Amino acid sequence: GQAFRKFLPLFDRVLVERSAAETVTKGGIMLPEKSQGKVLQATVVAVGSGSKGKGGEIQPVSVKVGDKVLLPEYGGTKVVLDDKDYFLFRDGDILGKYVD
Amino acid sequence: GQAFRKFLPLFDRVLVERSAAETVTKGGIMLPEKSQGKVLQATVVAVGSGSKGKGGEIQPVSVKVGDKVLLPEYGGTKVVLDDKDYFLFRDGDILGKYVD
Amino acid sequence: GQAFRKFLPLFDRVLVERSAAETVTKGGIMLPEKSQGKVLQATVVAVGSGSKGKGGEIQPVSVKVGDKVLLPEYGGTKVVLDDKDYFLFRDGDILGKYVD
Amino acid sequence: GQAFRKFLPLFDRVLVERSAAETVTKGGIMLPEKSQGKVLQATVVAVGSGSKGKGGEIQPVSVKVGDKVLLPEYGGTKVVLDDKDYFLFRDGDILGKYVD
Amino acid sequence: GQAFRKFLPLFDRVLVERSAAETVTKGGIMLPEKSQGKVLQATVVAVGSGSKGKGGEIQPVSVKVGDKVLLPEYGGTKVVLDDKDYFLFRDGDILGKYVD
Amino acid sequence: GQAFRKFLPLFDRVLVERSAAETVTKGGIMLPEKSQGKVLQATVVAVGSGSKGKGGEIQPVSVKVGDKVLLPEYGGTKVVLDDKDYFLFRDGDILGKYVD
Amino acid sequence: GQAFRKFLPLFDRVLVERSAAETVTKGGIMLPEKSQGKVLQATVVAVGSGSKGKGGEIQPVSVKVGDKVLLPEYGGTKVVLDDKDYFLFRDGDILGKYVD
Repeated sequence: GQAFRKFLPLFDRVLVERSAAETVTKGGIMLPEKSQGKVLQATVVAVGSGSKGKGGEIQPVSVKVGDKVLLPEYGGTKVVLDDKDYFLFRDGDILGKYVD
Repeated sequence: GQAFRKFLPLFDRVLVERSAAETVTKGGIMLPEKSQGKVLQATVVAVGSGSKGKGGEIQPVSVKVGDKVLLPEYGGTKVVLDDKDYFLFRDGDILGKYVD
Repeated sequence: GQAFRKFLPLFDRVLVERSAAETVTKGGIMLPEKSQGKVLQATVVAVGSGSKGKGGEIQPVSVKVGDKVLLPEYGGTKVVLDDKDYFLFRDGDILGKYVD
Repeated sequence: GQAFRKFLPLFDRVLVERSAAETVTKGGIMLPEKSQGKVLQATVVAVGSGSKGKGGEIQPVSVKVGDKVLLPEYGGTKVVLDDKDYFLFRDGDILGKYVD
Repeated sequence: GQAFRKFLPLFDRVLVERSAAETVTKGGIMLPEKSQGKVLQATVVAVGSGSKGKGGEIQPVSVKVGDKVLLPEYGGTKVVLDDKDYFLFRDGDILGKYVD
Repeated sequence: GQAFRKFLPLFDRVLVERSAAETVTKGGIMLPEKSQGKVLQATVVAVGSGSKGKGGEIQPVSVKVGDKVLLPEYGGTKVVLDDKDYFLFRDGDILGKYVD
Repeated sequence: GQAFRKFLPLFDRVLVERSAAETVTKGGIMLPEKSQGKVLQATVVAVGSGSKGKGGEIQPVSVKVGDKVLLPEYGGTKVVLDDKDYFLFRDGDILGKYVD
């Protein structure tokens, strides 16, 4: 399980950081902070060792550090690292990843 | 798991695009946009790698990209790709496919 | 899994059509349409490939196309095929079949 | 699975017919129809093939046609056969049988 | 499965009879019938064949006919045999037995 | 399964007796009876034979008679033995034991 | 399972002690006691023997005594040891550990 800055998620949990919100539109129209909701696009920055549901060895999570993923609407857990914001999810809560 | 335009669903989720709504009736009578509800007919455009419930290898989803399927009434997840609309479902949520 | 007119249910779902409602009584007394509720007698016209709960091969549904079955009170899903009405159930929701 | 008059329950369901209600007492005192509730004593008249929870073959129900059983208070499903009344239960819902 | 007077519980159910309520106290003070609640002490008079959760043979219930057991507060089912009163429980609902 | 005075818990249930409540403080200040809530410290006095979840033999409970344990806040069952008070818990409900 | 001062958790529960709350800010501004909520950072001081879900031997908890862990928002159980405060959690409730 790849770690992060003095942190390591346990079991299948994955720690991600949300992408920056869109401040302006294509033509230059700029949006208020209270709008635009929450960003569902994130980057995987830490992965846990894996689950223990299957007997024997450990099954690693499908994602890896450095992947761009689409988060679900709800289910994240707020984590504060070096005054910055990160979100801890479960492995199965991730909707999908942007292959590129 | 067949991908899509810079996207790939995780586990058994399938990404589809709903068919266009019926604007006019057979005799030419046109319908207002607020009507007709939501289209339950979709086309499978992305499939995930598969579930992990069974021990060992991966069980692929029953559908494939290019299939015309009937969606359930509720259960989809809204996804935005290149400003266009797509819906992420589970593999078992699909009611059936139009064999042709 | 036996199909139907450009349709095929997925997994253990079975597509049936309900029998016609009774319009008149034995002595000729005829009933209003709003009465008689919904018909619980149906004919199996489409069967899915089967469930995947058991490891290995596929376990087919117990019913076959052409069987007269008794539907449960609730649990069906409305499907429209060639402007006609059909109902999709689960394999285990069927109460029983008329052996004849 | 022993059948009935043009009927056969599916899986572990058992079709029974409730015993006739007690109209009079031992000394001749007669009871109104609206009283006496519902009879919990029934006779097994149809049994299904069996469940499929255990892998491999089919496990038949513990009861057989012709057994006098004690029904639970709630859980039955009303079935109409030749204008007569029968009740479909699950195999595990039967409280016990009168051995004689 | 040891039976009772023309009765036999099915699966892990156990039929017991509650002990007689305490009418008087040690010093002779008598208690009203509406008081004293319900007796949690019973005697096992019928045991079922056993459950079927484990594959293969049948696992018999831990209790036997003639055991003095402590019933749970709620969970019993009322049964009437020869105008007398008995209670049907599950095997796991019994809190314990008085070894003597 | 080590028993108690004419009693034996069934399955994984464990019978304990709560410790005496604290009547006075270190400096001599005494507390009213209605206070101090309920004592979570208990002594294991009876253990059942064990659960049957695992196939084959019986796996005994982790505690033994004579162990000082910390009870959970809620989940106990009141038992009266020789006019004295005991509490029946499940094996997994015990929070921990005081090793000494 | 490593113990603590006359205490040992049973099964997969882990006993931890929360870190001291932040009284002052970096620049010297002090915070009231009623503020600052509850500390989610703790140190593992006791670990149980392990779970019994897997057949055979015992699977030990992933954490060890002396680890700095991040607690979940809710789910702990208050324990009093030598007049000091500790919290009992489950093994899977721990969000992650600070690797260092």
